[PDB]
Amino acid sequence: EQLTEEQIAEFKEAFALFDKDGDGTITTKELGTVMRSLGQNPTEAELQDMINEVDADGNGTIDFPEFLSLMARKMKEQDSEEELIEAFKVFDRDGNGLISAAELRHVMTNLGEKLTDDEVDEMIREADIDGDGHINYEEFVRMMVS
Ligand SMILES: [Ca+2]
Ligand SMILES: [Ca+2]
Ligand SMILES: [Ca+2]
Ligand SMILES: [Ca+2]
Ligand SMILES: [Ca+2]
Repeated sequence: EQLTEEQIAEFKEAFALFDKDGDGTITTKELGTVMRSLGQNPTEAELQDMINEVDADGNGTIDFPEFLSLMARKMKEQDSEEELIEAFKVFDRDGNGLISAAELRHVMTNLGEKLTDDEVDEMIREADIDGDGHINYEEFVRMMVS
C-alpha cells in the first residue's frame, strides 16, 4: 500500500509540466523554463542547487520516481504547515499577524485554561524573539515544534 492509480496519474501529469520534451527527466533547463513562466528567472547555479537537492542518483536530472519521492514529502510538509497556520489563526483573534497577551489569554480561557496576565506574559516571554511582547507566526512555529 502506497498510492492509487489516480494519485500516480496526478503525479505524472504534474511531472509532465516540467518534462517539456517527454524524455522522462527534468533538467535544470526545463525547471528554468517552468519557473520563468512563473515570474522567476533563476541562474543556472540556482537551478542546479534545486536539482541537486532532489536528484538522488546524482545523475544530474530528476526522474519520475525521484519526483514522487520529493512530492510526497512536500505534501506531508504542507499538511503540517497548514495545521500550524490554522492554529495561529485561532489565536490571532484580530488577524494583525501577532498574538497579543489579551488574545492568547482569551483563547486559552476557551481552551479551558483560565490564566492570569502574569502567566500569559511568561508564556509570551518564552516564545518572544523580537522582544515586541507579541507572538508573530515564526515565533509561534519555533515554539510549537521546539
Ligand atoms: Ca525532459
Ligand atoms: Ca536569482
Ligand atoms: Ca536522477
Ligand atoms: Ca493580533
Ligand atoms: Ca514577538
